[PDB]
Amino acid sequence: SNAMIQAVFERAEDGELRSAEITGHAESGEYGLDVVCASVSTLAINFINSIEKFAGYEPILELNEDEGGYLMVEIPKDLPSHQREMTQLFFESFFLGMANLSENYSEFVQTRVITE
Amino acid sequence: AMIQAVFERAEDGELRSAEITGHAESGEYGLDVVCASVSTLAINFINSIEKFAGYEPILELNEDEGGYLMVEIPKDLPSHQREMTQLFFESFFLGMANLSENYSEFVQTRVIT
Ligand code: NA
Repeated sequence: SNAMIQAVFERAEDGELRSAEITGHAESGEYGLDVVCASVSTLAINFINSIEKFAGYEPILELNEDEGGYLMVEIPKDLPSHQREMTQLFFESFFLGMANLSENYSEFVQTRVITE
Repeated sequence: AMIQAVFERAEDGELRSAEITGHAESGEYGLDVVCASVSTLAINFINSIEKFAGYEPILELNEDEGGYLMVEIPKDLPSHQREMTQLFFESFFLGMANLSENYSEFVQTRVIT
């Protein structure tokens, strides 16, 4: 079956992380889900906030809390090297966080990588 | 659930440690959502250092009486590991600072310098 929270990370053939699409993480009540949603949301929001503060640009974003939550973050093409490298560092940390949530709370979150 | 976070900065601005108290479950109950957010930031910080920077930070964990976590960076880090550590640590601080704004009734974040 499919978990409530779905997280797909897109990687280029050279390993560069291009985007993350997360669904199902909007705030939705009890026995287990709320705390996992909070953890996913914290990682996702801090990822974006860290890019904006430290890398110094705004990524491409699509958001909606409506049908259980939707977040798509996409890295602009042709970023200068320092922005690329900081973004990749944070993106790898975000992926690790989600991968570890999917390992330890596997009935709530699934995390996958796709190629570009 | 009064969560207190204190981050230590050296004279040049480098982050050296964070100490967090009050984030233990429970609960159950509104507060555990805030605790889970704080724990996620702390644990991902630690895991990121270990995976990407290639060393173990110094860590003290006590689950008792509201919970206690202290993470400290080794003093003599080679330059490759030092810079990467700082980006992760700044991100960790930003997350906690933003949590303290969004959940200002439950989380307080400070810096000691
Ligand atoms: Na590339």
